[PDB]
Amino acid sequence: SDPLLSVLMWGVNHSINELSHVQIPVMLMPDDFKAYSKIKVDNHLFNKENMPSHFKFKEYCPMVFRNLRERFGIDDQDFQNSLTRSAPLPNARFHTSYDKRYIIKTITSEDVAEMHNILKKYHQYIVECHGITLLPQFLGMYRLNVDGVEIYVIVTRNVFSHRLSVYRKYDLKGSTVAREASDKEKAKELPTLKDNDFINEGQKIYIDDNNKKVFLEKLKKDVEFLAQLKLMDYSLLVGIHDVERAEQEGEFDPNIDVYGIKCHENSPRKEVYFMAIIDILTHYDAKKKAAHAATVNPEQYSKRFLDFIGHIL
Amino acid sequence: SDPLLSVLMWGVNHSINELSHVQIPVMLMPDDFKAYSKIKVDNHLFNKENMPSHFKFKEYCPMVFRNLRERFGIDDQDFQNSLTRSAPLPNARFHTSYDKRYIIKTITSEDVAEMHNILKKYHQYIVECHGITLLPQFLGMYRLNVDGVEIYVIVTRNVFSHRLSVYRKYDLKGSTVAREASDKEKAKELPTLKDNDFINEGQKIYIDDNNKKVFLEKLKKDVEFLAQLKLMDYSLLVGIHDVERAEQEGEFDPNIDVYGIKCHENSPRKEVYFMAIIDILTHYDAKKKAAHAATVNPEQYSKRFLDFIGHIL
Ligand SMILES: Nc1ncnc2c1ncn2[C@@H]1O[C@H](COP(=O)(O)OP(=O)(O)NP(=O)(O)O)[C@@H](O)[C@H]1O
Ligand SMILES: Nc1ncnc2c1ncn2[C@@H]1O[C@H](COP(=O)(O)OP(=O)(O)NP(=O)(O)O)[C@@H](O)[C@H]1O
Ligand SMILES: [Mn+2]
Ligand SMILES: [Mn+2]
Ligand SMILES: [Mn+2]
Ligand SMILES: [Mn+2]
Repeated sequence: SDPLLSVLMWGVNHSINELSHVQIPVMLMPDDFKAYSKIKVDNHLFNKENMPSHFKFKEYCPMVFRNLRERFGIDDQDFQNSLTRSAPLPNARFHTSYDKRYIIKTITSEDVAEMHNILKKYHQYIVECHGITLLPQFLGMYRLNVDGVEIYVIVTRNVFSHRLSVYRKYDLKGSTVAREASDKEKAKELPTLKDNDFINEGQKIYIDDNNKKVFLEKLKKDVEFLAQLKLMDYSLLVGIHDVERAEQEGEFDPNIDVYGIKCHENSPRKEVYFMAIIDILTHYDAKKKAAHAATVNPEQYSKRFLDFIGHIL
Repeated sequence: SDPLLSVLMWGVNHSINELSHVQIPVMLMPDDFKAYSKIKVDNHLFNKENMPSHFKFKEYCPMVFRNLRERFGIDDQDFQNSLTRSAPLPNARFHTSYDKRYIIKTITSEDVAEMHNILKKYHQYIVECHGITLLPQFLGMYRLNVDGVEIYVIVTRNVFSHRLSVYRKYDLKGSTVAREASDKEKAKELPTLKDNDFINEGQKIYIDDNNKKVFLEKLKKDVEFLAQLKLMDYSLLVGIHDVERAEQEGEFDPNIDVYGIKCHENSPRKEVYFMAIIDILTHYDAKKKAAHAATVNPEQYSKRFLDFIGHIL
């Protein structure tokens, strides 16, 4: 029904099948970070029901993202199934894989240029921390062309659980400038609440001391890495699963819901938290271009961010 | 090892997989005979070991050939396996599928234009006779491009058995002009003998009266159809399996070895014959172009052919 979506599914399927025939070495070479594969399909008076008649599909750095998927505990055949067995659902357009494991976000060519710019350092950071990080997990990046329409997509891991539902959702930046959800926003079903809502509504996260220390430790290293790359406008995405409210209408596989953290035993309510960094691809200069056409530097953003999060936990 | 061969395997695999998702109706529409699918692949700094980095694959009239394959008793998944599980072996270049079921012949763009010209009438002839014919069975036609090299291929059914070996092979035209294998030819392992060899060496085909009548009946209708289309230079390909000689170093599946005919009970030797028409795509005018650059019309060729074959049986 959405032809760009069908091209995406077809393309991911194609990409994973091609890779299944490649010998995967333990290491990446420098050219792997400059690599791509392009397919251009032209059907004349054929197969009109399933696909657009004319489309292109490009995959950036196939070997790097295959390496990353395995590092993030993701098997290629599973990834293929999640994205192609049934269509992704809509919810920058966002889609969620049918099994809720992956997020598919539509991005700009500028974002793509920035992903390329950091991809090597990102990969090496992922190696150093053995894949244990709150950073977005970049799993695939593609360019889709359907009859004059060109779009770029990136695939990442869902911060939230593929099983346990989230009834409350926050997007935190820790800005000295006031951030708040608008009144039209709060009227949404699962609204994206922000820094002021959290500060004002006295939201508490009830996790024990060991879980808190571990989390903030990860968070520190991740955010420094981001600062170092002059990246900003990223958030801590926080999801709360209410085990009680879920029974009205509660444990997780930590190898799938990798961001889950159980509340401690004295929590007023049975809760599971899902917390991770999102939206890192805006470079300082790219934010300035959107502030010109339509104090707050990378390092400051970094400090404000860690201050706020250290406070809210 | 042969990059054109790898593209062919990759392309057939791709084509059959795409078709597996198409709804196949009982009928073909006129546009199906003008249809094609094209794929162009560009790999930059990727997948260098398995495929050329730049290639194109085109399939002519995918729906027609899918229809023909089923009419000829061939399942698409089996066809795919036969052509892609292991490489075709060489033997106009000819290859044989690894399981000896199919012949893959390299043809000219002129041949391709002629196949398109007759494809509708051919299909309708195949419908009328319910697939019971000595004509070549056209199963797929493709264009391959690998770095400046463009080639066209047609896939047909092997005349000979996929199991039982052939120790003697004839190529008969029935020309009033003398046809003979040369002395350098007879020195080949499995030589392609011709009209004079057969007449001179008193070769006999020992088949009973019912088998002979049925065969010549089919042959008559097939050759008239060919004459009608002004086609010529085609042969009766005759293969002889010696059951005795085969035991030194004998029955067949008639649903796979569709051209097999057992000898009668009084045959001097246990023999199985494999006989069918081959090489039909030379149009009268196309033969004249190769007679100019480097009596014998279509109807005469037709008469000479049926006279000779009626004589040899
Ligand atoms: N990895 C993820 N898992 C689950 N939900 C996500 C994820 N990424 C984004 N979302 C949801 O999508 C919303 C917007 O994500 P984001 O990537 O910040 O979009 P954006 O268009 O870049 N917004 P902006 O901050 O204006 O640039 C978030 O608040 C989440 O509700
Ligand atoms: N369908 C088939 N099954 C088995 N063997 C075949 C088949 N088609 C061709 N061959 C073999 O390949 C040889 C040449 O086939 P043919 O298609 O006549 O080639 P060609 O290059 O068109 N020859 P020409 O007659 O000079 O145009 C035959 O004599 C057979 O030995
Ligand atoms: Mn954001
Ligand atoms: Mn953003
Ligand atoms: Mn011939
Ligand atoms: Mn020929």
